[PDB]
Amino acid sequence: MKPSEMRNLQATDFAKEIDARKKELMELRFQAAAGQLAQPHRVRQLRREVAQLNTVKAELARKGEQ
RNA sequence: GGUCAAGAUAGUAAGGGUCCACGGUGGAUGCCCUGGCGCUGGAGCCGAUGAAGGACGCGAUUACCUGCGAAAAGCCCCGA
Ligand SMILES: [Mg+2]
Ligand SMILES: [Mg+2]
Ligand SMILES: [Mg+2]
Ligand SMILES: [Mg+2]
Repeated sequence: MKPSEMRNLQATDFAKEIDARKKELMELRFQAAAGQLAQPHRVRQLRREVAQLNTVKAELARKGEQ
């Protein structure tokens, strides 16, 4: 989830959540390219999550150096 | 009436012409606005914190355009 769930965790946990998300996105690319990709949306959704992650760990890393 | 004779005149149009009817072509005309034009008034700088302008990308499907920039038709908080 966008706000809550992210900030509560460590910047070393972010790297992990990122990585796993990357991997799922690639799985979905293989599937899609082979067909069918029953749930397209998930792709975009995962994308968003990645963004959120990198936003948070950015924000936080600069708020802990405020 | 019939034969002959002398004389005169008609219709048929292969194609054309004038007019009428009915179409085709074509895009004038009328109506319209999603686009412009001028005037007045406002507002007036951007850039090494990387500009103006681009290239290549980002889409479930994406060639063009728009928006964006590997956090890629978008991510965070605030306000409506
Ligand atoms: Mg004829
Ligand atoms: Mg383009
Ligand atoms: Mg990056
Ligand atoms: Mg909001």
